[PDB]
Amino acid sequence: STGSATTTPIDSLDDAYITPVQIGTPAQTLNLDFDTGSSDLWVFSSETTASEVDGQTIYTPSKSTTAKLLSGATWSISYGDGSSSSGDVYTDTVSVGGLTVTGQAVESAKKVSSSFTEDSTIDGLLGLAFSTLNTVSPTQQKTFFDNAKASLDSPVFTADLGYHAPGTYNFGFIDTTAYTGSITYTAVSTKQGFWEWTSTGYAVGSGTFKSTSIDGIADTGTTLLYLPATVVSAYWAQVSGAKSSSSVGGYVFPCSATLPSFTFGVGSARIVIPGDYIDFGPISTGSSSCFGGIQSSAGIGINIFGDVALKAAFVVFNGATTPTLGFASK
Ligand SMILES: Cc1cc(C(=O)Nc2ccncc2)c(C)o1
Repeated sequence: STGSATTTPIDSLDDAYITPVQIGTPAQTLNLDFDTGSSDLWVFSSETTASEVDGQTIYTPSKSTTAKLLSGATWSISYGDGSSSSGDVYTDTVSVGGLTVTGQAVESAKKVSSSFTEDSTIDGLLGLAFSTLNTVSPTQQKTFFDNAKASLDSPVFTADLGYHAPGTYNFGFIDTTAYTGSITYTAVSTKQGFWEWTSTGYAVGSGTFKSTSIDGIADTGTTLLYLPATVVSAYWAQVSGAKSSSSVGGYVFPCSATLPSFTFGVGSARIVIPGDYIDFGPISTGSSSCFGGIQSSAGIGINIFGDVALKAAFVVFNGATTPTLGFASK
Protein backbone atom coordinates (compact mmCIF):
# COMPACT_ATOMS: atom_id res chain seq x y z
CA SER A 1 0.00 0.00 0.00
CA THR A 2 0.88 3.67 -0.23
CA GLY A 3 -0.53 7.02 0.86
CA SER A 4 -0.09 10.57 -0.41
CA ALA A 5 -1.39 13.72 1.30
CA THR A 6 -0.89 17.41 0.71
CA THR A 7 0.57 19.45 3.56
CA THR A 8 -0.24 23.17 3.74
CA PRO A 9 1.42 26.06 5.65
CA ILE A 10 -0.76 27.33 8.49
CA ASP A 11 0.15 30.97 7.84
CA SER A 12 2.17 33.30 5.62
CA LEU A 13 5.42 32.54 7.47
CA ASP A 14 5.33 28.73 7.19
CA ASP A 15 5.25 28.52 11.00
CA ALA A 16 4.00 24.94 10.67
CA TYR A 17 2.25 22.70 8.18
CA ILE A 18 -1.07 20.86 8.47
CA THR A 19 -2.13 17.67 6.74
CA PRO A 20 -5.69 16.32 6.70
CA VAL A 21 -6.16 13.01 8.52
CA GLN A 22 -9.29 10.84 8.61
CA ILE A 23 -10.10 9.37 12.03
CA GLY A 24 -12.95 7.03 12.88
CA THR A 25 -16.06 5.71 11.18
CA PRO A 26 -17.65 7.67 9.60
CA ALA A 27 -14.48 9.67 8.99
CA GLN A 28 -13.77 12.73 11.08
CA THR A 29 -11.18 14.82 9.24
CA LEU A 30 -8.74 16.75 11.43
CA ASN A 31 -5.80 18.83 10.27
CA LEU A 32 -2.70 17.54 12.06
CA ASP A 33 0.87 18.78 12.37
CA PHE A 34 3.08 15.91 11.15
CA ASP A 35 6.06 15.91 13.51
CA THR A 36 9.16 13.82 12.83
CA GLY A 37 10.50 15.00 16.22
CA SER A 38 7.85 13.30 18.37
CA SER A 39 5.92 10.04 18.52
CA ASP A 40 2.39 10.71 19.77
CA LEU A 41 -0.71 11.08 17.61
CA TRP A 42 -2.91 13.34 19.72
CA VAL A 43 -6.00 15.36 18.93
CA PHE A 44 -8.31 18.01 20.23
CA SER A 45 -11.43 16.15 21.23
CA SER A 46 -14.84 16.15 22.86
CA GLU A 47 -12.89 15.52 26.11
CA THR A 48 -10.71 18.63 25.84
CA THR A 49 -11.38 21.20 28.56
CA ALA A 50 -13.85 23.56 26.89
CA SER A 51 -12.00 26.77 27.77
CA GLU A 52 -8.89 25.35 26.06
CA VAL A 53 -10.62 24.86 22.68
CA ASP A 54 -10.77 27.92 20.38
CA GLY A 55 -11.69 27.11 16.79
CA GLN A 56 -10.07 23.68 16.42
CA THR A 57 -11.91 20.75 14.90
CA ILE A 58 -12.42 18.06 17.53
CA TYR A 59 -12.47 14.27 17.41
CA THR A 60 -15.57 12.84 19.10
CA PRO A 61 -14.92 9.17 19.80
CA SER A 62 -18.54 8.51 20.83
CA LYS A 63 -19.53 9.24 17.21
CA SER A 64 -17.10 6.69 15.77
CA THR A 65 -18.32 3.11 15.53
CA THR A 66 -14.72 1.86 15.39
CA ALA A 67 -13.42 3.80 18.44
CA LYS A 68 -12.51 1.82 21.54
CA LEU A 69 -11.24 3.21 24.83
CA LEU A 70 -7.76 1.89 25.55
CA SER A 71 -8.58 1.13 29.15
CA GLY A 72 -6.27 2.62 31.76
CA ALA A 73 -4.00 4.33 29.24
CA THR A 74 -2.94 7.94 29.69
CA TRP A 75 -0.45 10.21 27.98
CA SER A 76 1.37 13.44 28.72
CA ILE A 77 3.87 15.25 26.55
CA SER A 78 6.04 18.33 26.80
CA TYR A 79 7.69 19.70 23.69
CA GLY A 80 11.01 21.49 23.37
CA ASP A 81 9.30 24.86 23.07
CA GLY A 82 7.51 24.46 26.41
CA SER A 83 4.10 23.57 24.99
CA SER A 84 2.30 20.51 26.38
CA SER A 85 -0.81 18.37 26.34
CA SER A 86 -2.20 15.27 28.06
CA GLY A 87 -5.21 12.98 28.22
CA ASP A 88 -6.46 9.46 27.63
CA VAL A 89 -6.39 7.08 24.67
CA TYR A 90 -8.63 5.43 22.12
CA THR A 91 -7.85 3.05 19.31
CA ASP A 92 -9.53 3.80 16.00
CA THR A 93 -9.08 3.67 12.24
CA VAL A 94 -6.77 6.39 10.91
CA SER A 95 -6.18 7.16 7.25
CA VAL A 96 -3.66 9.50 5.64
CA GLY A 97 -3.84 10.19 1.94
CA GLY A 98 -5.55 6.87 1.24
CA LEU A 99 -3.36 4.75 3.55
CA THR A 100 -5.37 3.17 6.37
CA VAL A 101 -4.23 1.82 9.73
CA THR A 102 -6.71 0.01 11.97
CA GLY A 103 -6.21 -0.01 15.73
CA GLN A 104 -4.10 3.17 15.76
CA ALA A 105 -3.67 4.79 19.17
CA VAL A 106 -5.44 8.14 19.01
CA GLU A 107 -4.52 10.15 22.08
CA SER A 108 -7.43 12.34 23.15
CA ALA A 109 -6.46 15.60 24.84
CA LYS A 110 -8.10 16.47 28.12
CA LYS A 111 -5.69 19.40 28.59
CA VAL A 112 -3.61 21.48 26.18
CA SER A 113 -1.29 24.40 26.87
CA SER A 114 -2.05 27.94 25.76
CA SER A 115 0.04 27.80 22.58
CA PHE A 116 -2.14 24.98 21.27
CA THR A 117 -5.39 26.72 22.23
CA GLU A 118 -4.20 29.88 20.50
CA ASP A 119 -3.48 28.09 17.23
CA SER A 120 -6.88 27.51 15.69
CA THR A 121 -5.40 25.88 12.59
CA ILE A 122 -3.79 22.85 14.29
CA ASP A 123 -6.19 20.12 15.46
CA GLY A 124 -3.43 17.92 16.89
CA LEU A 125 -0.08 16.30 16.12
CA LEU A 126 0.89 13.13 14.27
CA GLY A 127 4.26 11.94 15.49
CA LEU A 128 6.70 10.33 13.06
CA ALA A 129 9.81 9.88 15.23
CA PHE A 130 10.60 6.43 16.68
CA SER A 131 7.96 4.74 18.82
CA THR A 132 10.38 4.52 21.75
CA LEU A 133 9.47 8.19 22.43
CA ASN A 134 5.72 7.55 22.62
CA THR A 135 4.37 8.78 25.98
CA VAL A 136 1.40 6.45 26.49
CA SER A 137 1.45 4.68 29.86
CA PRO A 138 1.44 1.94 31.03
CA THR A 139 1.60 0.40 27.55
CA GLN A 140 3.64 2.40 25.04
CA GLN A 141 1.98 2.75 21.63
CA LYS A 142 3.25 2.72 18.06
CA THR A 143 3.27 5.62 15.61
CA PHE A 144 1.12 5.67 12.51
CA PHE A 145 4.21 4.94 10.40
CA ASP A 146 5.31 2.00 12.52
CA ASN A 147 1.82 0.51 12.36
CA ALA A 148 1.65 1.05 8.58
CA LYS A 149 5.16 -0.10 7.78
CA ALA A 150 4.63 -3.79 7.14
CA SER A 151 1.81 -3.01 4.70
CA LEU A 152 3.72 -0.35 2.76
CA ASP A 153 5.27 -1.12 -0.63
CA SER A 154 8.54 0.18 0.84
CA PRO A 155 9.13 1.04 4.53
CA VAL A 156 9.61 4.77 3.95
CA PHE A 157 7.89 8.11 4.10
CA THR A 158 8.94 11.34 2.44
CA ALA A 159 8.58 15.00 3.36
CA ASP A 160 8.39 17.57 0.57
CA LEU A 161 7.57 20.83 2.33
CA GLY A 162 6.83 23.97 0.31
CA TYR A 163 8.18 27.47 0.76
CA HIS A 164 5.07 29.63 1.14
CA ALA A 165 3.20 26.88 -0.74
CA PRO A 166 1.70 23.43 -0.21
CA GLY A 167 3.81 20.29 -0.33
CA THR A 168 3.42 16.55 0.14
CA TYR A 169 3.87 13.70 2.59
CA ASN A 170 4.09 10.32 0.87
CA PHE A 171 4.06 6.92 2.56
CA GLY A 172 5.42 3.75 1.01
CA PHE A 173 7.07 5.09 -2.14
CA ILE A 174 9.59 7.59 -3.44
CA ASP A 175 8.20 9.95 -6.10
CA THR A 176 11.09 10.20 -8.54
CA THR A 177 9.46 13.22 -10.22
CA ALA A 178 9.54 15.27 -7.00
CA TYR A 179 13.28 16.06 -6.87
CA THR A 180 16.24 16.92 -9.09
CA GLY A 181 19.50 15.00 -9.34
CA SER A 182 20.09 12.14 -6.92
CA ILE A 183 19.09 11.42 -3.32
CA THR A 184 22.05 11.24 -0.96
CA TYR A 185 21.51 8.88 1.95
CA THR A 186 23.17 9.29 5.33
CA ALA A 187 23.29 7.25 8.54
CA VAL A 188 20.76 7.65 11.33
CA SER A 189 21.15 7.07 15.06
CA THR A 190 17.92 6.09 16.81
CA LYS A 191 19.53 6.18 20.27
CA GLN A 192 17.58 9.29 21.34
CA GLY A 193 14.42 8.25 19.45
CA PHE A 194 14.90 10.87 16.71
CA TRP A 195 15.88 10.89 13.04
CA GLU A 196 19.36 11.92 14.15
CA TRP A 197 22.13 12.31 11.59
CA THR A 198 25.41 14.17 11.03
CA SER A 199 25.74 16.92 8.49
CA THR A 200 29.17 17.26 6.90
CA GLY A 201 29.39 21.05 7.10
CA TYR A 202 28.08 24.36 5.87
CA ALA A 203 28.62 27.47 3.77
CA VAL A 204 27.23 30.99 4.07
CA GLY A 205 26.17 32.59 0.79
CA SER A 206 28.82 32.21 -1.88
CA GLY A 207 31.47 31.52 0.75
CA THR A 208 33.70 28.49 1.00
CA PHE A 209 32.33 25.27 2.45
CA LYS A 210 33.47 24.50 6.00
CA SER A 211 33.85 20.75 6.57
CA THR A 212 32.70 20.05 10.10
CA SER A 213 30.44 17.39 11.64
CA ILE A 214 27.11 18.72 12.89
CA ASP A 215 24.95 16.17 14.66
CA GLY A 216 21.25 17.02 14.63
CA ILE A 217 17.72 15.85 14.02
CA ALA A 218 15.42 16.10 11.03
CA ASP A 219 12.33 17.63 12.66
CA THR A 220 9.31 18.65 10.60
CA GLY A 221 7.61 19.83 13.80
CA THR A 222 10.18 22.59 14.46
CA THR A 223 9.85 25.77 12.40
CA LEU A 224 13.45 27.01 12.36
CA LEU A 225 17.01 25.79 11.83
CA TYR A 226 18.89 25.56 15.15
CA LEU A 227 22.67 25.13 14.84
CA PRO A 228 25.78 25.65 17.00
CA ALA A 229 26.49 29.22 18.05
CA THR A 230 29.71 29.34 16.02
CA VAL A 231 27.85 28.47 12.79
CA VAL A 232 24.97 30.85 13.48
CA SER A 233 27.33 33.73 14.30
CA ALA A 234 29.18 33.14 11.02
CA TYR A 235 25.87 33.34 9.14
CA TRP A 236 24.52 36.52 10.74
CA ALA A 237 27.90 38.28 10.52
CA GLN A 238 27.19 38.45 6.77
CA VAL A 239 24.02 40.51 7.32
CA SER A 240 24.57 44.20 8.08
CA GLY A 241 22.87 45.21 11.29
CA ALA A 242 22.00 41.68 12.41
CA LYS A 243 22.35 41.01 16.12
CA SER A 244 21.30 38.57 18.81
CA SER A 245 18.58 40.15 20.94
CA SER A 246 18.05 38.70 24.41
CA SER A 247 14.76 40.60 24.68
CA VAL A 248 13.38 39.14 21.44
CA GLY A 249 14.96 35.72 22.04
CA GLY A 250 17.33 35.31 19.12
CA TYR A 251 18.89 36.85 16.04
CA VAL A 252 17.06 39.70 14.40
CA PHE A 253 18.02 41.67 11.33
CA PRO A 254 16.92 44.82 9.50
CA CYS A 255 13.92 44.09 7.34
CA SER A 256 15.66 46.08 4.56
CA ALA A 257 18.36 43.40 4.27
CA THR A 258 18.79 40.84 1.54
CA LEU A 259 19.71 37.58 3.27
CA PRO A 260 22.44 35.24 2.02
CA SER A 261 21.72 31.59 1.37
CA PHE A 262 22.86 28.87 3.74
CA THR A 263 24.23 25.54 2.52
CA PHE A 264 24.40 22.35 4.57
CA GLY A 265 26.24 19.16 3.71
CA VAL A 266 24.75 15.70 3.34
CA GLY A 267 27.73 13.47 2.73
CA SER A 268 29.43 14.91 -0.35
CA ALA A 269 26.17 16.56 -1.45
CA ARG A 270 24.94 20.05 -0.65
CA ILE A 271 21.47 21.45 0.08
CA VAL A 272 21.08 25.19 -0.44
CA ILE A 273 18.56 27.12 1.63
CA PRO A 274 17.76 30.37 -0.24
CA GLY A 275 18.07 33.56 1.79
CA ASP A 276 14.35 34.29 1.56
CA TYR A 277 13.60 31.05 3.47
CA ILE A 278 15.48 32.53 6.45
CA ASP A 279 13.22 35.62 6.70
CA PHE A 280 10.46 35.26 9.33
CA GLY A 281 9.28 38.83 9.01
CA PRO A 282 8.72 41.66 11.47
CA ILE A 283 9.05 40.73 15.13
CA SER A 284 5.76 42.60 15.74
CA THR A 285 3.35 44.24 13.31
CA GLY A 286 4.89 47.34 11.72
CA SER A 287 8.40 46.69 13.06
CA SER A 288 11.46 47.09 10.84
CA SER A 289 13.27 44.42 12.86
CA CYS A 290 12.81 40.97 11.35
CA PHE A 291 13.23 37.57 13.00
CA GLY A 292 15.86 35.19 11.64
CA GLY A 293 15.20 31.63 10.56
CA ILE A 294 18.61 30.35 11.67
CA GLN A 295 19.07 30.45 15.44
CA SER A 296 21.48 29.08 18.01
CA SER A 297 20.89 25.64 19.48
CA ALA A 298 22.95 26.53 22.56
CA GLY A 299 20.77 25.70 25.54
CA ILE A 300 18.50 23.35 23.55
CA GLY A 301 21.03 20.54 23.84
CA ILE A 302 20.57 19.35 20.26
CA ASN A 303 20.84 20.81 16.76
CA ILE A 304 17.56 20.82 14.87
CA PHE A 305 17.11 20.73 11.11
CA GLY A 306 13.59 22.12 11.22
CA ASP A 307 11.31 23.30 8.44
CA VAL A 308 13.66 26.08 7.26
CA ALA A 309 16.17 23.42 6.27
CA LEU A 310 13.85 20.58 5.31
CA LYS A 311 11.70 22.69 2.97
CA ALA A 312 14.80 23.24 0.79
CA ALA A 313 14.96 19.47 0.13
CA PHE A 314 13.07 16.35 -0.75
CA VAL A 315 13.62 14.25 2.37
CA VAL A 316 13.36 10.48 2.65
CA PHE A 317 12.74 8.93 6.08
CA ASN A 318 13.83 5.35 5.45
CA GLY A 319 12.43 3.07 8.15
CA ALA A 320 14.16 -0.10 7.03
CA THR A 321 15.69 -2.36 9.70
CA THR A 322 18.66 0.01 9.73
CA PRO A 323 17.04 3.42 9.24
CA THR A 324 18.62 6.11 7.06
CA LEU A 325 17.79 9.62 5.84
CA GLY A 326 17.92 10.79 2.24
CA PHE A 327 18.15 14.35 0.94
CA ALA A 328 17.76 15.64 -2.62
CA SER A 329 17.56 19.11 -4.09
CA LYS A 330 14.29 19.99 -5.78
C1 LIG B 1 3.87 28.83 19.52
C2 LIG B 1 3.56 27.40 19.24
C3 LIG B 1 4.30 26.29 19.16
C4 LIG B 1 3.42 25.21 18.82
C5 LIG B 1 3.75 23.79 18.56
O1 LIG B 1 2.98 23.07 17.92
N1 LIG B 1 4.97 23.38 19.03
C6 LIG B 1 5.66 22.17 18.76
C7 LIG B 1 7.04 22.13 18.90
C8 LIG B 1 7.71 20.99 18.57
N2 LIG B 1 7.05 19.92 18.11
C9 LIG B 1 5.73 19.93 17.97
C10 LIG B 1 5.00 21.05 18.29
C11 LIG B 1 2.18 25.76 18.73
C12 LIG B 1 0.83 25.22 18.43
O2 LIG B 1 2.25 27.11 18.97
